[PDB]
Amino acid sequence: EPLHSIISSTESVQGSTSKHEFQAETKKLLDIVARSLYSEKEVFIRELISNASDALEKLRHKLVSDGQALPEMEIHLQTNAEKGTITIQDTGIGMTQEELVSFGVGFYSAFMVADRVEVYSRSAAPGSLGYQWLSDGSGVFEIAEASGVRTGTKIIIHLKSDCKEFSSEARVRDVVTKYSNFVSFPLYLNGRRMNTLQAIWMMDPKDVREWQHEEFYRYVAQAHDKPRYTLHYKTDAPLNIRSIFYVPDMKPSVALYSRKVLIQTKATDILPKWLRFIRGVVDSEDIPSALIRKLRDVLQQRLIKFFIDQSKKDAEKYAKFFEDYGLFMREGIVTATEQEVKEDIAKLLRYESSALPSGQLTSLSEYASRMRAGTRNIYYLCAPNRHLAEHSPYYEAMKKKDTEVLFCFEQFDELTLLHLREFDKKKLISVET
Ligand SMILES: COc1c(C)cnc(Cn2ncc3c(Cl)nc(N)nc32)c1C
Repeated sequence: EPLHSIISSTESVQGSTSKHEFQAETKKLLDIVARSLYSEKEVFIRELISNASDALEKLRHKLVSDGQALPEMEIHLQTNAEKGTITIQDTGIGMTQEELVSFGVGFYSAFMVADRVEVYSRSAAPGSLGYQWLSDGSGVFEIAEASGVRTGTKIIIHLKSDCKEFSSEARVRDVVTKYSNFVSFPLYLNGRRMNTLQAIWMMDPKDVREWQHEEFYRYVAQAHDKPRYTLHYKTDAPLNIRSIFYVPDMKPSVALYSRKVLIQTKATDILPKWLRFIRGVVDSEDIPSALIRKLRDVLQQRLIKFFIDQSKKDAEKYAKFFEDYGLFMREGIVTATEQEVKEDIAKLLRYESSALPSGQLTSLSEYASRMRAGTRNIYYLCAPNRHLAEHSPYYEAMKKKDTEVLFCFEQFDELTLLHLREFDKKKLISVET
């Protein structure tokens, strides 16, 4: 029995509770978050845990800053069938009386599942008093000074009668592992440790190394191979982004987190569909799917840039990459409405050339460089193979021309090139006609 629990009845109230009413605002806010805010109730577990994390962080930040030693920082959950209750305690930083009397709105999600909510909290500030807070969700809550309150916050939820399911250990376990696996602080359920995965996307890219990226890749992609490509991308400049993107070793989606808290599974709009082969995670604080598209554009540009930069530091690895995933790139080009989205994506295309040795590939932009004068012509020919292409007469005029011609060997490459009628300021025309 390595049983580890901190949740116990140590709290007592000596005086009477003072009765308060929420302000005309908060009654609506509490009402709403219960009534319409969350699509499925279970997420209350998700919110409270998140709160429990934040508090803990704020404690750890304080102590470490003052050079003080660290106490046990933990999050504990307790289910009870006989009492029909679910409990969540964190020792983190607490709440002063002021804070209790008058993070966000996550807490109030608890009233999606509760007849009444009973809370005990203490601030980590020296010589702080503990307090009890009681609510029916009415508009009436109660505050009293409590004894036997541990530093941090203890929330006791008396589930309403159709929500006794969250009094079951198994159920709550499932919810926890679903949304809360990557919590930053040790999390216990009924005395047992329940979490172990590290939110490596939050780390400094220079601290994350291979074995970790490999583990995480296998987890998020549910795969047994390795990522051939890894992009660890962080920004505050446009929006808040902590992301990791993987390209699988094997030939043929992204999870949406916020603050290490699972928002969505198998999300389809974070990345453009032509990038649906990408695996990994995107974490952002700019979250509630009508307008998530800022992120989509930012990530599309960042990923295109990434691959373009991959083609330079390594030539043949990117050649195999284009061989195995060129499908999605052509598809993306033909799909995109605006022209230069087409062209951005077209910067990833690799084709053989009349100039280069048979077996080597070239991008379009490289093609722009070689041409001397005569802007407004890009020359291409599609044929069964390189040898066949070389013979063809129409090129022959080109061969004594001094102008390079690209070589395609599949109709989908030529169709792609025909759709993308123009690259940069130069037209893509076929040497025959
Ligand atoms: C019942 O009291 C409240 C009310 C009235 C509003 N919001 C919350 C959530 N909340 N707010 C601060 C805070 C801290 Cl420091 N730790 C933890 N775990 N939870 C927190 C509570 C607990």
